[PDB]
Amino acid sequence: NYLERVVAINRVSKVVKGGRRFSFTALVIVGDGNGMVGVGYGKAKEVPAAIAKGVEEARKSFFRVPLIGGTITHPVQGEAAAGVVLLRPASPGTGVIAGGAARAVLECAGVHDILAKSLGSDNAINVVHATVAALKLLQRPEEVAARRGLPIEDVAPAGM
RNA sequence: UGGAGAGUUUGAUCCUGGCUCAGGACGAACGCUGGCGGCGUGCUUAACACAUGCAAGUCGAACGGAAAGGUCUC
Ligand SMILES: [Mg+2]
Ligand SMILES: [Mg+2]
Ligand SMILES: [Mg+2]
Ligand SMILES: [Mg+2]
Ligand SMILES: [Mg+2]
Ligand SMILES: [Mg+2]
Repeated sequence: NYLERVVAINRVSKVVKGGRRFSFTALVIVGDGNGMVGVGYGKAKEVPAAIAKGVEEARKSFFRVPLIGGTITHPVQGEAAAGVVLLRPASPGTGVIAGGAARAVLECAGVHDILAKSLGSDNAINVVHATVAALKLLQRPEEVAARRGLPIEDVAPAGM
């Protein structure tokens, strides 16, 4: 009962003595669609083994995302090795606006209102890494309240 | 109250970095097709040259006079 989507599929080549060797790497994003998201690179000779390894790695690397009612709390600006993607909270009426990789990761996480744009490299893996990094630097208002004190210096009009 | 990406350098990879695309818009033209109504718009080029008709007249309660109208008048 998980939601999975593949982001990029490509074939690699390595030169051997007698000829050519091929292999398949397929990044797969897995989640339950509410708050859980997983990232798996994966690599094998065949595409089924590759996406199976990607799914397994995503299950292993599942990580928690902070939500405030279907949207993120405050705008964030992550950066991968080369990917640069920023995320901003949006009105509940607005859907999810993002590219391929970013939208796949966000929809596996379970975000319904988000504004995402890519400003760095256009590589799918780096875009995914930048998006998940931004999700990591995303924090919780309750956590920052624990950090400072007096959990009143925050705005949560939606609440719930 | 509002931010999408895709293709393309390599034996395969990551960057940098060009080129192309997906969208909208117009006092528009072309190709094909073509029922109607509401509302708008229509020489963007030669401030090039123009046949022709109409686009600034009015007052007799300012004035001298009577061409015409009906007119009493010979
Ligand atoms: Mg770029
Ligand atoms: Mg490019
Ligand atoms: Mg080489
Ligand atoms: Mg070369
Ligand atoms: Mg770079
Ligand atoms: Mg006069």
